[PDB]
Amino acid sequence: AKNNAVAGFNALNGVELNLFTTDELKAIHYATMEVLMDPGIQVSDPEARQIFKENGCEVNEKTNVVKIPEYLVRKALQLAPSRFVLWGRDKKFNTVQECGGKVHWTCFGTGVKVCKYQDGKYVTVDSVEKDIADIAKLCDWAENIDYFSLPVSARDIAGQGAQDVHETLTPLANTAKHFHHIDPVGENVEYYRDIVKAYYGGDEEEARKKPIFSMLLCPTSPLELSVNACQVIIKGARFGIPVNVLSMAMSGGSSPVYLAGTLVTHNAEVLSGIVLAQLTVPGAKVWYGSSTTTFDLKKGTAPVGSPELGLISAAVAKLAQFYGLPSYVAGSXSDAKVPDDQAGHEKTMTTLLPALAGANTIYGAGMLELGMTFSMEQLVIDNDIFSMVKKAMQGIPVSEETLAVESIQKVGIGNNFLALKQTRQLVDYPSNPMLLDRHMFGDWAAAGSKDLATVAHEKVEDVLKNHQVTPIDADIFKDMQAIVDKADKAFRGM
Amino acid sequence: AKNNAVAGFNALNGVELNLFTTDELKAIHYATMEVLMDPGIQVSDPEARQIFKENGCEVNEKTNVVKIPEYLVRKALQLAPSRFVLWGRDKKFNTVQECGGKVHWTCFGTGVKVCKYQDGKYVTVDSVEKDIADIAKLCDWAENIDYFSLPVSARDIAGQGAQDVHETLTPLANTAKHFHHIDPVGENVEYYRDIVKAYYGGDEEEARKKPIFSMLLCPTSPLELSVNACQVIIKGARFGIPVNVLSMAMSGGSSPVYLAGTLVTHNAEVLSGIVLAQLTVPGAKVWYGSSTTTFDLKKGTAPVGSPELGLISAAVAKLAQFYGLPSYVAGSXSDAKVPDDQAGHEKTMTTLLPALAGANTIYGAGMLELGMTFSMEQLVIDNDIFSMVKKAMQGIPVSEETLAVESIQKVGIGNNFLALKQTRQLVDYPSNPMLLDRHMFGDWAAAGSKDLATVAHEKVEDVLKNHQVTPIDADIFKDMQAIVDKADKAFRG
Amino acid sequence: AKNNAVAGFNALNGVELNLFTTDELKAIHYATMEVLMDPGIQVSDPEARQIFKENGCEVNEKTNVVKIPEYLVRKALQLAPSRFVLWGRDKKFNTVQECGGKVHWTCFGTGVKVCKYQDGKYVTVDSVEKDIADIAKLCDWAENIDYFSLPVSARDIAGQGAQDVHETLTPLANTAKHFHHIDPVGENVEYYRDIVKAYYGGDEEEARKKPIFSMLLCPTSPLELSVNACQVIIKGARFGIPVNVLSMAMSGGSSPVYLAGTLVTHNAEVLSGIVLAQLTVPGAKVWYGSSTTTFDLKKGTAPVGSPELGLISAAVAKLAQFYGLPSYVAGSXSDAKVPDDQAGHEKTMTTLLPALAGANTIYGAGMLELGMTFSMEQLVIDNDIFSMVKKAMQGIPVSEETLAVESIQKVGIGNNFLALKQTRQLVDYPSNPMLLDRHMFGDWAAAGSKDLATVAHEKVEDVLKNHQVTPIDADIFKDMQAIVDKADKAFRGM
Amino acid sequence: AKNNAVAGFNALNGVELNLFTTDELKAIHYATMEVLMDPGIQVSDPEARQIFKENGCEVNEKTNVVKIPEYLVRKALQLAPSRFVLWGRDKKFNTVQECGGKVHWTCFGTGVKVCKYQDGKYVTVDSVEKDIADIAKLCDWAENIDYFSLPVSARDIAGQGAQDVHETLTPLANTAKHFHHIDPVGENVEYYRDIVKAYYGGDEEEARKKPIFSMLLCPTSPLELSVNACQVIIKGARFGIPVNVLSMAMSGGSSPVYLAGTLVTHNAEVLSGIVLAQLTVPGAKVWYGSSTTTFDLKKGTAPVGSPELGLISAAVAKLAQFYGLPSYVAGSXSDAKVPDDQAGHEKTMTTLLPALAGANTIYGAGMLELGMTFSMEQLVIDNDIFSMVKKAMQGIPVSEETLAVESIQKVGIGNNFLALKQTRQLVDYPSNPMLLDRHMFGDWAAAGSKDLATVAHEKVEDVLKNHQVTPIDADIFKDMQAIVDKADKAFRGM
Ligand code: NA
Ligand code: NA
Ligand code: NA
Ligand code: NA
Repeated sequence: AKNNAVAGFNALNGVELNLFTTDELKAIHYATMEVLMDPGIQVSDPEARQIFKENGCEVNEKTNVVKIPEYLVRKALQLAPSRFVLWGRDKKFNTVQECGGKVHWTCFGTGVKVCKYQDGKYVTVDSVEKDIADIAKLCDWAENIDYFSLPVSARDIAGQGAQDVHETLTPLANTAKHFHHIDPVGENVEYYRDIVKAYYGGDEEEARKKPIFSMLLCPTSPLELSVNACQVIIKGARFGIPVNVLSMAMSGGSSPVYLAGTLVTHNAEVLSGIVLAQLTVPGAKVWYGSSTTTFDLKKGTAPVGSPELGLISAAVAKLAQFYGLPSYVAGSXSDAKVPDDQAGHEKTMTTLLPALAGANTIYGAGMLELGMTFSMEQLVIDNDIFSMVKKAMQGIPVSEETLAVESIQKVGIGNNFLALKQTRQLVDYPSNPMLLDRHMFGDWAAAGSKDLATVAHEKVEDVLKNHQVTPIDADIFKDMQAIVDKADKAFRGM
Repeated sequence: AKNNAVAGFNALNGVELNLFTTDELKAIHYATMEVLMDPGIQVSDPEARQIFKENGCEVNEKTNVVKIPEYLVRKALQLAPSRFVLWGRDKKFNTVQECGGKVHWTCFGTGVKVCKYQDGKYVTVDSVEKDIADIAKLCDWAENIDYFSLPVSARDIAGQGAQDVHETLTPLANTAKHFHHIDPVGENVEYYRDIVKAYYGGDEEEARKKPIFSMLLCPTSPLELSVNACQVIIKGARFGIPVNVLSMAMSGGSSPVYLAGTLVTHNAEVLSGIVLAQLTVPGAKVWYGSSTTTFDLKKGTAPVGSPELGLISAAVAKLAQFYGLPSYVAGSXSDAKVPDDQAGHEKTMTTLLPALAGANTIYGAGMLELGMTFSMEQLVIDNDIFSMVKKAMQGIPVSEETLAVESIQKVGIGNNFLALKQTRQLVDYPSNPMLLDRHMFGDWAAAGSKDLATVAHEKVEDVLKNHQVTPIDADIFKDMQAIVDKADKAFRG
Repeated sequence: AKNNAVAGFNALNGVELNLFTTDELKAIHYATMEVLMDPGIQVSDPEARQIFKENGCEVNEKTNVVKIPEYLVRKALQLAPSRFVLWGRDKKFNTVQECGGKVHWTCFGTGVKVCKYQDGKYVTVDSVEKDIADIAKLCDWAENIDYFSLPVSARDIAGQGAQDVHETLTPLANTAKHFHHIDPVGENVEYYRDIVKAYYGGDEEEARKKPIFSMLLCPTSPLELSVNACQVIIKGARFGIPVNVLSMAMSGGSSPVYLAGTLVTHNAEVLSGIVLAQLTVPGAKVWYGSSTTTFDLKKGTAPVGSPELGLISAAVAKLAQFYGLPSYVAGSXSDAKVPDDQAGHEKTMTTLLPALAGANTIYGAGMLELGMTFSMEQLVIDNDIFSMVKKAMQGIPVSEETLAVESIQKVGIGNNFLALKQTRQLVDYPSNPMLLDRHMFGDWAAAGSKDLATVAHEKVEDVLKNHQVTPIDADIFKDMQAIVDKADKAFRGM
Repeated sequence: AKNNAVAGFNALNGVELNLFTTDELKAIHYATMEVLMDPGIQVSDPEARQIFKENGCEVNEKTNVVKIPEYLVRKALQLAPSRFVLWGRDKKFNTVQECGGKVHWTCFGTGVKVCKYQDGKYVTVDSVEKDIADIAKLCDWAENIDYFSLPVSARDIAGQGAQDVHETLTPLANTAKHFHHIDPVGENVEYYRDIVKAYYGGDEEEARKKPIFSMLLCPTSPLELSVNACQVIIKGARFGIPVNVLSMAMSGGSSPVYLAGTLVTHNAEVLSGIVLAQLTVPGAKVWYGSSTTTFDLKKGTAPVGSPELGLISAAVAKLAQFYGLPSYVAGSXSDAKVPDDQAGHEKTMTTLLPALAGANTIYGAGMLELGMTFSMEQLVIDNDIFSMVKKAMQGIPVSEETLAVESIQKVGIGNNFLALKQTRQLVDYPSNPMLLDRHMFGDWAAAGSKDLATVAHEKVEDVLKNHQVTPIDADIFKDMQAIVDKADKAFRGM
């Protein structure tokens, strides 16, 4: 009869992308342990220095330099959890961050401009808190955007109050998905904590168990931890708020031209932050992240739509998998000023390498202009791209059924599979893009001979006009607004 | 002192892309050997059927179905060369096609329309032998295009002369790079042989030794070998011209919806061709090719800029490496009607996968509109994209030098590497795109706020107006031109 | 949201069992190649010797010793197909034999006695043609019995006609499954070809395309190919009949005591048979088979229900996979004289090793008494055993779905999965034995306190009395039956 | 000359069985860690909750639910010893339990009924303290039974005294092999400690250095730790008594139908016990154990002679080897009510998988009726089966010697190996079962046509009548018997 008994079989599910051998991973590690001991790392916050000192680090109090011994890096790595869950106000949006290759996406964060349509053209203008609400609504709709990362700055609130706290409630209000704050303020973490506690009716345990808010911080390249960064880490750990320690080194600028050497600088900085985190509160939820890229000597810019950004982010994901931590890297980025042929290429180049490598969170969707501008058109374009990427990540599934010899035989020479029952059952198996155009020249011309950007634009308009976002309870929202008012007051009363 | 003695070290040069385990490759293989025996393959050319029969295949002379035993597949694979060199008129354009991961690129082939600027916009018009000449010049300039593949059809010669023979001399004349004929005619292969024989001053040995010409043929899916195809294979092997057996199956159409099954249909078709080739002339140069894709039931078309094409082309390179043969697959393709955001995406999606997998030749550069139109703008864009893919393929080189600890220590905390000597020696190390814009908004606007398409268009212009292509010797050209005329004369008969 | 994107993932489907490293496989091989050149093999059939000589073998005509060079062994292996299909009269019984781990089972063959209940107990008596007809019917029912191998000898025909030809038509008439003749007679192969040709209305092409008959032969240990063995090979290749070159070596008797040495003897013998085949007709369907076992120096018998037999068969399956050929090995065998506790153990020991190893066909089902007797009871029992083995061969399928963390969480602490919808959907997922009793003492005693043996017996009766077999066309049969009568007359004509 | 210089050669000693890739193991791990945090584990004992809380666990005192952070699992796994020795009164019975593949067997534990021969037939009757003594004497004789595990309950002591304490001295007295108590009482652990201390004449150090006693506890599925379990873990750790954290989950009942999901449940449960142990006393000797099985909805029982049981037990060994701990799993089990064809099969099915997988201890020998009954016949039978399993585990040793080409060449074509000197020297190499019958029909019938069951019954009678057990020193036994009396006296006064 047809067999239904197969001895042990070796299989490959998806697509494997390799950049290192264990030997090489260790080489990078040793080099990092070497850097951590000399020069070491400049920890500007005194409270952080005391944490390091207490636990074994040598601390030069006049130069603020800390030398982290390898055993503390080991201890930290054994304390950090291998996974944690990001919650949304809508449980269906909960996103998992786990060591391994489960890839997820989030939008770029955080620009100072927005790419919008004025009088028959796309004009890049300064962003305002209002823009955040709109983008939050769009991302709430975009399926492939697992959670929300502060897209643009509420520049209009600058100097007027606690802008960072405004950048907390606006997002939480305009989307039910998890919120990741790219621009947190160390001294104001208590407000973020209070906002979330307010959402959960004053129940801090609830807030800790179902965190709807997390934050990011960047070590200062090369080899420094600013006062703000140290406080974000320490307060994140103590309040139970997921903290993303993301690097921002620059090859040929703040780190070696070579990528391996750059990863070393990145590794030293990120590990220092994670160590501080675990030393403050053992078991603190943390990300091993990066947006480190290459500096373009010949242009005077730090291109982030280049193959180097893709390779570096992919490498960082491999390093996080090597260390047992969840990763958060830059991807789906571009240096193009408009949603053109360039944006498409770069977005795909910088997203595919990190995705195939297994980055747990790839951020950059919707970004344009080397991380300066945010485009709603590019956001929906990128979202559709991730759908194509997820299909590719399916690789080739090999099984008696997928080989389908009987089908090939039933059809026979010179026929077609259109009528076949198996075929009609797999009607939804192939990739089905939302915006990408797969029509004959005719149908496309008759539709207006529109390009992707314009098609995307029409999509944005529809979403913003007809998408419903799960609103926060009328009363709870007031409790939350109260915290923002309190923050603005404290800010203005100097 | 500084170390200068390290024990055995395991390294990864480049970026490795894996899609199969050996057990899965075998499973696919068995499925194919199963299909080759039942239903088997329908060979239309009687000469080919005789070749197959003479060697052991069962040939039903009424249905024309040929059943190929597995031992013949093995014999064919033991005969086919693992590598061969493609020659251009200019030795500097020589390209190797070898089993493994050495990647190369070639333009698409062959469209019927051309996307060109008209009265303020890009208008897609039908192709002519003149268009071929222009593209050949553009590609002759594009560094990441190793050899030239027939881009568009010389439609203006249809029913007026031997179109295929015109499509042979025009390319050879307009570019010093090797030429790959996508639309050869079985009966006219001798014209081609002579064209080349002429180029080498009437020396056939030199033509065989330094082939500047090669052909492509497609088995008819599912499981068929048309008369034209068998003849291209037979004469190709007999004349010493590399033949590319490239599949054109369609998931949901001529092969199962599942990619694995599709790969089986493909494997059966391509191998049957390769078997014929080796049976004809043991040692004939051949390519394990593919442009197989999926059928969008929902859009009534066959998207070729999809993640599916990329996967298929990637898997075929792996099957090729598994069978010990050079590969030629679709890649750097798109379904967009214009060089927009969509084009850039699909071009990269379909090129990155086959490239990282190690496809020896990825073709599709310059193509748009599901393989209907060719675009010089997209072509130069693609060319720039390939430069970026090549940087990506460099991966992360790990060595004491690249780890650069001493540099990190010398620069120290809070400083920068700008003035570092090592940094200045590596000024050309980073990727440096030709078209892609890496400037800030200021400088970009100050340049007219141009998108990639226009920037590219301007490049096309500059190239077509100034690039110098090494021309064939006047005398020699007459000899070749003669064969074309002779062939056209015959056509009118 | 819930993840739906995973980077390359290494998986293990089923259970893998390993016995050798590539270095050890090669070691066995070199040993084999050395033995084939010295002392070589005694080919008693002059026609086969000729075939060998013509292709390059040194043949000593006065001793019949043929030394086979390694390049011929290589040539044969490259010529032999990696797979082929065994057809039944009922296409639904078709069975694939392919290099790899696709396992299948067939009954034992061929005994000279039958274990059956007489008057209050089991009595083992010599077999008769009628026994074959009943065992064929039984096996037609048993699902895990892919095809049918000549169970016992039609001993009552001895001395009256062509017993081997009777042994062909009876099986084919009593089951619609493919028939594997274990006692073919080199000289009568033409009769078998004709029976099958008759079944297909005189179409030899159809007979070659849909083989319902295949045969087995044994090299003579140590290192000999008898005339009968050579003729079965030569004619099978020439008539398009799948031939099983199966060894019957014996550790301590016809090969070294060590199992490696034994595999070397087995290897030389089996490969010589395969070479002959491919040299006779390139591409001839052949099996790499074995029923080689160890001799019990202490008991003066050849135990076939021992771990040694299980190990040998498993190793042979690995050697077959190593050489790229389908395997046919002894398994599910016992040395017990009755279907008892010993039976169950030995049957399981000797079937599990070869199954996990990946043997393409495991024969031995129904056998007892060291290969002398066939038991219908033990046959239905073995069939049930094969179901449990098929379940075990599933191993642990690891996927997000099978890990079911949500189910565990939804059910929570101190509760059960009985009402969970997922649970009721998998009502047929667990193993469900046909005979093995899983009832509480109460229900068991209430059913008669019957042991597996008698429960098995009751099943036999039921199947024999009610199972329906697809009959052969009355007229086609007549034509086949005629071939038998013809052979019987020629036989008597001495 | 003959070679005696061979470069690096890769070899395989034994039979390797594989079920998981490292990725799959990790996947089972993450799922388990996720479950240890939500829903977490219900620890009923208040002393245990304190132990957890003190070390960083979130403990909900109202629900008694403990959430174990991944860093504590890691810590416990780093503290637990990779190996430890089980002592017997006779140093020769000392059994090592070490992370890896060194397999050992022990009898089942613990039934409520015994399967014996009354008046012409086998009758299943309730057990008594005397039955423990007998079975202990039988297991003392069985060589493949490394140590003794409380086989049946001393029911005749129920309600009239400290049953468990009687179930301690009796075993120790009736066998000189290590004793594993399957049903220890948390509150009476001090009694066991004193009994052992008594054996070593008051030297508590010796008792700790040469443990002749160890115990087992079962987490309550799903996700629960009873007061008794916790006390066993804690006292065991503090007194220096090896503790076996053994799961008893059940697919489709207290855990998901899928095997993977069931493993997760098992993991969460067992690891919680191990964490408790290490936190109580770092370095405490423990086992990663299991007897988790499937539930047959179609039969209303939890079959333990199923392929599922074998798979689960084998998986638990692989997981243990992954975590670096010694394993103790169920195997050599059957659902049959009598020692018949079924018993033999299941026993082998469920012992071979874990054995080939490397379980450090497989318990179940002598058991019948889904874990309800203990059969001395099935015990000696199982013990013999293990001897066959041990031979199978030899796999194929490949060396110039075992390949024995010179031997093959010496004997030559068509000859015999019996007379060969090498063969005579290897007469004890082949498997030599004690009960399994390998005689030709004649000799067997002459011996009575006895099946394995009856043959076993005879060996039982012979052992029980003639086997000698090294007795405990008369004086020492007095002190020991005293503790038991003191325990009983205590039981009565309440
Ligand atoms: Na796959
Ligand atoms: Na590298
Ligand atoms: Na598995
Ligand atoms: Na071995």
